[PDB]
Amino acid sequence: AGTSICTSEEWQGLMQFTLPVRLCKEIELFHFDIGPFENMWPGIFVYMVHRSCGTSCFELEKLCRFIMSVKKNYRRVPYHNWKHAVTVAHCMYAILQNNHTLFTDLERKGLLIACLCHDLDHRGFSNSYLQKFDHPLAALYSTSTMEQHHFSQTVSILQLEGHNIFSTLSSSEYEQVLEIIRKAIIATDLALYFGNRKQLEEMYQTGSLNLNNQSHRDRVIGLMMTACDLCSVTKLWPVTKLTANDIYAEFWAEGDEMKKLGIQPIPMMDRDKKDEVPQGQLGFYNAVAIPCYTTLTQILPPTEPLLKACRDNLSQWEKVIRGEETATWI
Ligand SMILES: O=c1nc[nH]c2ccccc12
Ligand code: NI
Ligand code: NI
Repeated sequence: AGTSICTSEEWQGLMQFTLPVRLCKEIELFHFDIGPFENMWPGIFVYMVHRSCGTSCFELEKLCRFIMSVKKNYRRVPYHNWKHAVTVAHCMYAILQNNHTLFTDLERKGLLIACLCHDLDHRGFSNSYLQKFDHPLAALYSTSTMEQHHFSQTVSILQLEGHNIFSTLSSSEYEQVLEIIRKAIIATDLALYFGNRKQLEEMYQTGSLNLNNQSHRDRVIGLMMTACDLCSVTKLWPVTKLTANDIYAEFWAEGDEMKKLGIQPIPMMDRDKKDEVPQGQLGFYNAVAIPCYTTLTQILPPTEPLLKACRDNLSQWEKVIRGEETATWI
């Protein structure tokens, strides 16, 4: 109930944070894993905003309040949590740095913020669950249920006293950035990804794709959002595998709830069906991850390292299926 707000100690502490020098080099790379640096995550976000958008893009005090209140409105769920938000924001930073001038200043600031905010107040339940069991959110938001909630949460935090990082935009640019953010967060609905990628593939292959066309820009940004949301599949294998344990911890808890309501969950959400996980992962990479990064690489060639890493992880799941897996820690 209500929107959580950071403390004075929290945001003032962020303001004084300085990123260790060695990490400045590492943060630029697609495969960077934020995992080992938890105390530094808010600072890493400030650093990325400052590098992409400039140190004077946002008033520093409002930006630090905003970041620390965003962290406070992520729940302690296994996967859709603060760590995931910062991971997704980092992937976007890397895509933006490698493609910088294709995107306006307004788009870069909008997209980094959209990524940090894109799963705000996630409860560890899927759209499927909310709609199957008629949660009040599914009544309010008929499609893209949680994603409409995450956008609503973003706006609530911006409306907190001293948190509106966008207030200094002209009235026109302010409207435009909120629309960039809305569209980007909605695009993180994987249901919408399938159609979007298919459209982009056709536009690309026929040569009609045109980034001066707003609807085309919106779709390309959409695919960037999917690519950043899924980027656990682009890390080194041990990182990908550990993250998969977290994703499934969520899935299994939802499936347990469905059993209580008399419905057998899909095998993916069934903790009694863990043997099906490797084939499930193969299916996800073949149907979602590989096509995403394939199309993204066609449109934005500098993103190729994401595709290469995804392909490497696909091969790892294939090794699991063939029984070739080696020692793992969790
Ligand atoms: O939804 C997912 N299902 C399987 N693997 C994933 C990996 C990363 C993000 C989402 C997923
Ligand atoms: Ni989401
Ligand atoms: Ni997400």
